Amino acid sequence: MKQYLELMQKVLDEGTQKNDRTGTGTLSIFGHQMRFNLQDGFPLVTTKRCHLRSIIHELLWFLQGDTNIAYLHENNVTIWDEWADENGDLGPVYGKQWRAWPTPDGRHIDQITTVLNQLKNDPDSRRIIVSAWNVGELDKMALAPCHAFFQFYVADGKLSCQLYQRSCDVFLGLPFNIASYALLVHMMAQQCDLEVGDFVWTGGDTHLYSNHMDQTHLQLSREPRPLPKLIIKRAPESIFDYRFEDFEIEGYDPHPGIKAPVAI
Amino acid sequence: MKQYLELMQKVLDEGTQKNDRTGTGTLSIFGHQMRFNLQDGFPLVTTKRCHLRSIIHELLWFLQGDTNIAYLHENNVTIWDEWADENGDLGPVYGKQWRAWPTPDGRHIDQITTVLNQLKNDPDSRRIIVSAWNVGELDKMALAPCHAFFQFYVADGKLSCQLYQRSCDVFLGLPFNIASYALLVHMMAQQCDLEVGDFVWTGGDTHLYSNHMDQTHLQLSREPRPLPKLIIKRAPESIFDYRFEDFEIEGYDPHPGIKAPVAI
Ligand SMILES: C#CCN(Cc1ccc2[nH]c(N)nc(=O)c2c1)c1ccc(C(=O)N[C@@H](CCC(=O)O)C(=O)O)cc1
Ligand SMILES: C#CCN(Cc1ccc2[nH]c(N)nc(=O)c2c1)c1ccc(C(=O)N[C@@H](CCC(=O)O)C(=O)O)cc1
Ligand SMILES: *c1cc(=O)[nH]c(=O)n1[C@H]1C[C@H](O)[C@@H](COP(=O)(O)O)O1
Ligand SMILES: *c1cc(=O)[nH]c(=O)n1[C@H]1C[C@H](O)[C@@H](COP(=O)(O)O)O1
Repeated sequence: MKQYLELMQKVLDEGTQKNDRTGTGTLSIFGHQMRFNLQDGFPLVTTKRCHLRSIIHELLWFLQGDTNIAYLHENNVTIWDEWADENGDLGPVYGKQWRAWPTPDGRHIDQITTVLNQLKNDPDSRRIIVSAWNVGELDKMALAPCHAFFQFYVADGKLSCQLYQRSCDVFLGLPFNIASYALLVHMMAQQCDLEVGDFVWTGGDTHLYSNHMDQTHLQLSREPRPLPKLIIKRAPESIFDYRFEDFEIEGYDPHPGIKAPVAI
Repeated sequence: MKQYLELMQKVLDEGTQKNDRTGTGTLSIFGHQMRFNLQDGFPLVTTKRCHLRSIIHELLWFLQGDTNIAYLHENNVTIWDEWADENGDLGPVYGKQWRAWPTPDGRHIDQITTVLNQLKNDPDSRRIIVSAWNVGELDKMALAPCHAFFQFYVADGKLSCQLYQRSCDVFLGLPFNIASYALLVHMMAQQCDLEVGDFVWTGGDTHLYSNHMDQTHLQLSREPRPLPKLIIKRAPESIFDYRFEDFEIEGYDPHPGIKAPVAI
């Protein structure tokens, strides 16, 4: 896509060589913002072939409050294996924080149904937020949240969402992170009888790993194809009731897929 | 200031009419980003005289880990008066969360000490964050954090910071928060012997209150002047020890005044 490709060029043009914990080394920039009107089409990259199967399963799983990868395995999704323990646990990552953020006085807050009650009763608050950034449990998480915090907005009967990504693997992670939040926005908008608006991505440390420059120049030598279209074949009684098969992607004709190694 | 004036017009040009919680009405935009190179001058707005004693005390107030307006009144800062209770309390707002995030198991996490430690021992970290968005104690706050989450980044011996602002009063709050965060950056740079970098500002609900229309018009018609220079008279033995008297600004000759009411 237009936006992602210009971001990729920005990191190359303006990036600085930094060392990272994985020991790989990146080219990185700090702070970037991009916007996608979900009315133009579903933001799934076309310059490389993506797999919706795994984006959809990881999203169903977070909505479930699940943080053990077995579900992921039942479905042939291995994106998280590298970080699970012997039991398949990741610790209290995304799904846990989303659905049961632990308070100091022994409560758990379900952030997802709270955002849904606001959308329904005061679509105008300035506090329609879900955070995965639980400071108190960061130490128990297999990896700290990359997509850390997000806020919903309703203006002309359209639902928008701005995500704050503290850490971004531009090559492997981003295409996946954008496809995922876009699916979410469609999910919520369908629950609320609203139209989809814009998806705003905002980044912290936005980088390209060292072992990814070749794949980066190869991708960049390509012209984006028209954006795919998302179709939902049902309106479930709740956002927690969606099924993998309720979704169809129409008109996706991507350029060939490009392989790159994930960093540690 | 230029980026600052430019956002004021964007709001007038594209803002959506919203019914506010305060019941005041607003012109709003969702998702905005601006960047200030700290090497170019201290970002205090010049299109209106800004009063720095209150910017200074509020921040020293936050780093002390205080939620009582007592300290502030002793320094004549009246800013948080309409929100505190009868004991002068705000609940577990900013200062509290920076300094003593309460885990679910009794303990406290000192996010400013964790940050200083990181800047010193692991400057390449993609996790140098301070979050005031403790979902677990929102209920207990006089008002939910506006300036909600921030991240530090070290690149060529320079120190950058990105703030995520979920709600912004463009006329009244914006200039304040901008100076506040430009100020911490210099304090951390000094205490870490780093160069100042960029201060990146990202907001969510970015708005103009209906009763700030005259003040805005007035403002938009004045010419930005050159940015002051920030001077730190002494080098405290810790970020916990700065003081009103430690900071001097030179080169500031702002335009006269503008008085506007605050939204309750
Ligand atoms: C983000 C995210 C969710 N997740 C989690 C996840 C966990 C840790 C991370 N660590 C690093 N260094 N980069 C990440 O993007 C990353 C992503 C993913 C994990 C792996 C792949 C990956 O290997 N994928 C594809 C290639 C296609 C692509 O790069 O989309 C593959 O099938 O090889 C994608 C997403
Ligand atoms: C953000 C923030 C911190 N705070 C907190 C704060 C809390 C609630 C809010 N409520 C609303 N509706 N808008 C805000 O900007 C706002 C700001 C501030 C509060 C008041 C002023 C203010 O009235 N300023 C005047 C004169 C103040 C003076 O005498 O110095 C001015 O034009 O500066 C500034 C900052
Ligand atoms: C995290 C997972 C995901 O959702 N998206 C991301 O891009 N990643 C990336 C960013 C970075 O390369 C890494 C995490 O490492 P760190 O916590 O920043 O050290 O995975
Ligand atoms: C919050 C305080 C701050 O430091 N910055 C500000 O800009 N404000 C503002 C924004 C908004 O108008 C109001 C808070 O209201 P809400 O919680 O967003 O409804 O004060």
